[PDB]
Amino acid sequence: TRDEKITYLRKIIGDKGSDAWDVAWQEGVTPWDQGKIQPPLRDFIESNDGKALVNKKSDNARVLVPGCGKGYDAAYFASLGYETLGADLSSTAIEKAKEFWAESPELKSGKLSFQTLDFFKFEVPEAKYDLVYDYTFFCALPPDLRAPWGARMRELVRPGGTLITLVYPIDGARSGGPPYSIDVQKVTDALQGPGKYWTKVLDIVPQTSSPDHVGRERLVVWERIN
Ligand SMILES: Nc1ncnc2c1ncn2[C@@H]1O[C@H](CSCC[C@H](N)C(=O)O)[C@@H](O)[C@H]1O
Ligand SMILES: Cc1cc(C)c(S(=O)(=O)O)c(C)c1
Repeated sequence: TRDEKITYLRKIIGDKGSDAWDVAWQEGVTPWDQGKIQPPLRDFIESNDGKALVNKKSDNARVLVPGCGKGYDAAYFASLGYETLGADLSSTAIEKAKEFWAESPELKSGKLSFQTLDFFKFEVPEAKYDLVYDYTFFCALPPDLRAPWGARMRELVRPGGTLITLVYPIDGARSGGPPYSIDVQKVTDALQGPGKYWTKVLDIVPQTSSPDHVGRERLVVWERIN
């Protein structure tokens, strides 16, 4: 049962820390994997507020998708014409992502790119990213990692760039391990260490949530300011 898979996942993470992730991937305990992007992402992009960003897209607009897993989101942004990097801690995940998207034109062209990278450790390219998409990443991090997460986000997103955060699961007081209950407030506190580094341009309830996501998810768009 999936409740067992979560319980086991919390065990490995308690024992092996961040290394538990590649373990979980190769052992096949991946109860988060949904096979596809979350509908809110597509709807936002196809919406007019989102169309604004994609027409602002420069020739080499770069997208980072941290904790990308099998990389559905990365592959989505690549299909929009963005040079896109999907990065997961787990080389298994990165291998399973290259299989899953093996037939993607963007994988062949290089637009889409999957790499085993530690979000906290890798070398932020000097150009920085025009767009970062965080889904089921922030909520995977133990609470003591949210400030580094926000700190990293500040260096990763070029000024005037965009950070999209599908904030999920908004589950209230639930004290469980991964996935942690989060809310916009917890994201805001991490990102701004009010108004210091980001502008929250857009904070909405998606009209198109997955059914198990309904009432537990908000899409928030953040602009990087100097
Ligand atoms: N420091 C870190 N850097 C990069 N990826 C990490 C990471 N810590 C955990 N992860 C990865 O984030 C994922 C947690 S769940 C995968 C969720 C994925 N975004 C999806 O929509 O399916 C795991 O794949 C885990 O390996
Ligand atoms: C990191 C992580 C882990 C789990 C178990 C889940 S899920 O069970 O709610 O699908 C999600 C969404 C993210």
